[PDB]
Amino acid sequence: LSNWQTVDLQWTPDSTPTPVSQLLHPTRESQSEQEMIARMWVLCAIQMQEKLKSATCTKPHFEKYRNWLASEYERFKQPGYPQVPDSGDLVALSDGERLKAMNEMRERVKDTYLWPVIEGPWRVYDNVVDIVEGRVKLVKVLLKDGLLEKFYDWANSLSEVRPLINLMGRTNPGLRILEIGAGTGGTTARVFEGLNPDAGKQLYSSYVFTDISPLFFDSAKRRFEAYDNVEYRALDISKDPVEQGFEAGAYDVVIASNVLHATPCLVETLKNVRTLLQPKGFLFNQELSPPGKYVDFMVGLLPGWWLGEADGRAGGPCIPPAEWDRRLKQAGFEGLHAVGLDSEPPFYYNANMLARVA
Ligand SMILES: Nc1ncnc2c1ncn2[C@@H]1O[C@H](CSCC[C@H](N)C(=O)O)[C@@H](O)[C@H]1O
Repeated sequence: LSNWQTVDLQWTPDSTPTPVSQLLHPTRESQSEQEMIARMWVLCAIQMQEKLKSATCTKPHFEKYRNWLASEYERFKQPGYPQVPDSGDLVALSDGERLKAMNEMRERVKDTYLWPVIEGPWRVYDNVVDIVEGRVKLVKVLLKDGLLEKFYDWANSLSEVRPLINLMGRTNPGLRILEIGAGTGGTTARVFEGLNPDAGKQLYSSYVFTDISPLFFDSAKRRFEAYDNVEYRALDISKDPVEQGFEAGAYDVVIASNVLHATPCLVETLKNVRTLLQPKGFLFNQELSPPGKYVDFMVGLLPGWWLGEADGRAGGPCIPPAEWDRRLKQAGFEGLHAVGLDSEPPFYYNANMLARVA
């Protein structure tokens, strides 16, 4: 990552490169909670094996998940499973003792920020048959009691991105910002804090909150009721934004957290982001590329997790920064500009990437 260690916005003659470590960095050491998470989803995954095998996988991708999960379960019975070196002892527990351990982990994290990342995998285990047999949707399962929003709050909690946002806003106090696939608003919430440093100071002219799904807009209008000059408009970034009613080149910063990898073709997606940006504009792209399989476990029951092979992403939709750099160059960006991980490698979750229009 040594070529992407500084940020130089070049929006005013004032511009001096700033070390990325002051602008995008981890908020804390996170190995304990990451190993708590890994431990939990490994326990659920073990507990799912017999349930999955007797279940009727009603769609091809449910079969892919069952097959994938069976192969990962074989990895638990080998030494040195990443972040779970005692995975073998978890396989060695009785079914009843494993249920006891899973419920102890839920009880431990109740009323903490870690609640969604422990409860989430439990719910996947607890509903898997109803899900693969087409009686309940995964997303509905994860929506209950606000878990999805709190889950994305957890992921965002690992990255400190407010100094970068603050620098952009102090540099351009009329910042025109658009966020792709803002969803529950986990990243929107951090970004506004960087744009609102003090009462009576708003370092942006306009925040366009977008998602492909307008179903998010009511709750996000509640969540961000305190902020002025926010719009809420649908947008599919896999398709031309101008034809969808957006103005080409009318934005200084485009924000995207863990949405771009959900699109079928990253280069076309990045070209659509570039269409929105002014000639000196920036994409700030927060994107998973952890080495472990917690995200595979959590969202593998969705058909979209199995796209990627026609887009050079056979192993799954998430790619590390070197791959983003490649595809940014193919889309008219200067490759990556700066990158900061939400943890010291190799056990990080999100790469926080800034890319400039070429
Ligand atoms: N093609 C597309 N264009 C725009 N948004 C999309 C999209 N495909 C998926 N999305 C949206 O991207 C989001 C991915 S979930 C990622 C976390 C989210 N930013 C949050 O904080 O809630 C979802 O809300 C999804 O509806």
